This record gives sequence, structure tokens and C-alpha cells, in this order.
Amino acid sequence: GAPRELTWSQLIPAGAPPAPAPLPIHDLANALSEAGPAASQQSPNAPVVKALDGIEAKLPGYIVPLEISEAGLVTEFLLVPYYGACIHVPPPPSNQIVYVKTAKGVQMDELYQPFWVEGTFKVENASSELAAAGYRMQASKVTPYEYEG
Amino acid sequence: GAPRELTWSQLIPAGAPPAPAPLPIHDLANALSEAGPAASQQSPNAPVVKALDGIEAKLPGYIVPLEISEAGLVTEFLLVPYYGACIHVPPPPSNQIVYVKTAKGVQMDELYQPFWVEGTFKVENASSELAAAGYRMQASKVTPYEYEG
Amino acid sequence: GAPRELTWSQLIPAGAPPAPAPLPIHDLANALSEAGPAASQQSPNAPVVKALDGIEAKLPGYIVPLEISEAGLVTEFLLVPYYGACIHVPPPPSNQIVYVKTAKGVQMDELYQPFWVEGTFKVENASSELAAAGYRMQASKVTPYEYEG
Amino acid sequence: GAPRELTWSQLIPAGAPPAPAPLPIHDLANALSEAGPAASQQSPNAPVVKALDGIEAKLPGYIVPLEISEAGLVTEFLLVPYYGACIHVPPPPSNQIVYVKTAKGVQMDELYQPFWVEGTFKVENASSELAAAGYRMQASKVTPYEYEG
Repeated sequence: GAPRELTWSQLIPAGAPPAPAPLPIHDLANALSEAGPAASQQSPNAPVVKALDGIEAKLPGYIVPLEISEAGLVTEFLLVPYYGACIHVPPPPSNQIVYVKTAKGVQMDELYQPFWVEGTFKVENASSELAAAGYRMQASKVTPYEYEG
Repeated sequence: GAPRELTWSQLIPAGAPPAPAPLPIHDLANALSEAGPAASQQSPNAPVVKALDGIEAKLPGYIVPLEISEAGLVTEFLLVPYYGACIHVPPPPSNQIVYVKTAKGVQMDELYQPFWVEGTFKVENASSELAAAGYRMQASKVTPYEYEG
Repeated sequence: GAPRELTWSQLIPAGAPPAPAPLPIHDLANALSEAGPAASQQSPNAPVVKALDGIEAKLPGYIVPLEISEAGLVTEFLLVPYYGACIHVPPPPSNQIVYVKTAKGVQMDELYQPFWVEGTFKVENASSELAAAGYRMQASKVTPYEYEG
Repeated sequence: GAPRELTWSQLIPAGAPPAPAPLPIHDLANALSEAGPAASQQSPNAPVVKALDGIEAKLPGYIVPLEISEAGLVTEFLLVPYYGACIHVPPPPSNQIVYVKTAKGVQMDELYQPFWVEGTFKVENASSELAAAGYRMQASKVTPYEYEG
């Protein structure tokens, strides 16, 4: 049925540390840069909200592509709360990342904007060399986040 | 001399409301979209940290261009803590925006990445049709935010 | 009335040199890089088709922004036949550039795609530090170039 | 050894049709849009220069990603002479496309700029759902096209 809209803060359980500054201080960005690609994500096994497992959810975010289809579309990606996550700044904690799989791919070109990702939501570990995630989603719909200034 | 590095949280005075979710909930983004371009920025006159006035500061962020030079470089812009601010999502509160003027312009092309903005920091109101800011900066240096995954 | 659709080749008069390779050979790109910003455009006063003066025209191309409005939109720009012209590769000849002025601005974000520029077409010189143009246009409509793969 | 620099025109044999307008006329772009994804590339089996087979070559161009690595880098792509090829405009003829495989991947972010692709050059057919190519390359080096305005 209709997806339950989520916020990124609903993916952090009660008592767990909040999401850090999306733009780390200079000394920290340099320390994580000097450290290996392993050390990039400082909370790769962050606590997860187990009551979210199996629901139909809807979450906004930016797309970090992981796989391209035969058709030239992104079919596997990380959903993150901010643009540049894993690329321009360190990865977010693993409870601020969703590993998404979609049959209806997204155009590689239009990934500068945020999107709404709707689908079956799972509390299952997912790893990539780029980042670890505590959540997974089999998307039904990937639609641009609409906002007019 | 050497600039004092700032965080975006140091631009919010003690007792003032914290910065909201950079990705508003669907009903809120639609409410601000339906409302005029005036209503886009919900805190246009947010409290400011007056002890910051006149210092040499350094702050990281994303560039929202406002003016292009004869040379095809951005010489006036808003420094914001997240990509897409004012364009893809509503503007941040006015105490989470710096109106920057630079003699050494930035290339329009390379604005997909975050930057370090160093210069003389002022606690002075600055308005644009896009957003109001509680801070101003006359930048000495605009350099890309360096981070290796 | 209805605009006359133009091709970039219709902007080059009979007998005039054709447009060069949009991706110059390595030694040439280095020679123009080593040479001043003046030398970037090798044909800044290329012959123009005078029979085009005063018509209602429609031409496809990429936007090189020159001026930003109060609203954060591009209101003055160069229309070029290829992406990156003047920025990533040398400027095209001046008879392969249109200096466009528009009241209905274009979003700075969506300049990765080509557009259709319709409006009053003039055979008048226009200079910028970035490049010289032999044509001008007061655009009525700036609409994205539609194509589905 | 040192790669032989190529131009895109050296990939078209003597007597073969030249590369068409990179920005098709409106009626043509609509005709190819209305037609299936098969019909997008109008010359999918364009004549090739067989004397190029086995050489160490260097060619400039734009990257159309086809495959992403575990590390989040593009390791398989189409090298095309213009930005937007296959995405914003129809694919170029198959003798104006190189199917490239690289061990040293390219960052997904920095694909807005042209590159120099050096490596072993083969005259071998390569197909994708996006476009057919008459040339292949096992790249040794993928470096940004350097040019200063």
C-alpha cells in the first residue's frame, strides 16, 4: 500500500549517537584522507531501528551510484541524506545510508538533484567498498524531490 | 593573520533554534512550494553570534552563485552548509548563510564540490531575492575542500 | 510569428572557413593555454551571414552564463554549439556564437543539457572577455532540447 | 611506447560519410525520439579504418559510463567526441565511438570535462544497448584534457 514517509532521524534508534557534521573540520577530513579507504566511514556498524524491518517506506535523499544497467541507467545505489557523501566528504554513519536496488533505473545525468525513494524497507546489512549500510530497499519508485523556490 | 576555523554550529548563538533538516518532509516542501518566493526561507532573521564580527575566519561549504564577472567567474555568492540550498531544497536559516564577495573569482563549472572560504568575517545583514544572510565575508581565498575516499 | 529554425552551419557564409574541431589537438590546446586569454579565440571576427539580420530565429545549443539576476537565474549568456566551449576547450569562432539576453531567465543548475533559444535575431557584434560573437538574440523562449534515447 | 595522437576525423575512412551535426534539427530529434531505442543510432555499422588495429593511440573525448567498480569508479565506458552523446542527443556513428576498458577507474563526479584516453587501440566491434562502436581500447591512462582560458 501507501508508503510510510520517513525522516533520516527516524533511522537512528533512541540512545544511539546522532549523525555528525556533514562537513568535517579540516584536521578530521585530513586525518580520514591520510588514513586508508577502510577508515573513511567512522561508524560502519551504527545501531539500527529494528521496528522498520519489512515496512513500505518513502525517504528523501541523494543518489551515490553503484551499478549501471545495459540501458545506461543506475540500478544499484546508496541513498544518503546529503550530496557528495562518500565522494567529496566522508561517508555518513551506516544508519544514515540505505542500499537501494531498482528495476526502473535512474538516469546517470540527473543525479545532481535529490529524489524520493519508495519501496520495501529492510533492516539488513549491506556492504560496499565505498560504505557499509544498516538498511536496504527494493524500490518501487524513484522520483525527483520536487521543490520550487 | 591565520584564519580561525569555524563550524556552522558556531554561527548559531546559545539558546537560538538549531538548523532544521536540510531535506524537509514532503508536506512542508509542498507547503513552501505553494507559498510565494518570499516564504521559501522560514527563518530570514535568525539570531547571530555578534562576537564573530571583524575576525579572520575560515568556513567550509557549497557555493550558490549570485554574480558573474567579465572573466566568467563567480565573484558574489552565498556560502551554505549543504549542496542545493535555495535551489533544490528551501534556503537555510539566515544564520546558516554567509554572503561572500571575492576579487579572485571561482569557475562556474567546479561548483559541484565544497570549498574552504577564508577572509574577513562580518556580522552584517545581507539580502537577496534568493535568501537573507546574517553574515558577510570578503574572501582572501576560495579553495576546494580536499578529501580523498 | 513562428521562428525560422537555423543550423549552426547556416551562420557561416559561403566561402568562409568551416568551424574547426571542437576538441583541438594536444599541441594546439597547449599553445592556446600558454598564450594569453586574448589568444583563446582564434577567429574573433569571423565572416557573418548578413541576410539573417532582424529575423525571428530558433537555434539549438549549450549555455555559457554571463550574468545572474536578482532571482538567481541566467539572463545573459553565450549560445554555443557544444558543451564546454570557452571553459573546457577554446571558444568557437565568433560566427558560431550568439550573445543572448532573456527576460525569462534560466536556472543555473540545469545548464548541463542543450536548449532551444527562440527570439529576434540580429547580426551585430558583441564582445565579452570570454569570447567575441558576430550575432545577438533577444530571446522570447529558452526551452530544453528534448530527446529520448 | 609513446601513443600516436589521433583526431576523430582519422577514425573515418576515405570515402565514408562524415560525422553528422552533433545537434540534430528538431524534426530529426523528434523522429528518433518517437522511433524505438534501436533507431537512436542511425549509423551503427559505419566503415572503420583497419590500419588503426593494434596501435598505441591517444584520443580526446567525453566519457559515457557503462560499468562502475567496487571502488565506485567507472571502469567501462564509451569515448565520444562530444558531451551528451547518447543521453541528451542521439549517439554518434559507430566509427565516432570507442568502447574503453580501464583498470585505473575514473571518478563518476568529474565526467563533466573532456579527457585524454591512451592505450592499445583495436578495430573490433563492441555493442551496448546505448550504442554500437567499431573501435575498442584497453586504456593505460585516462587523464583530464587540460586547457586554461
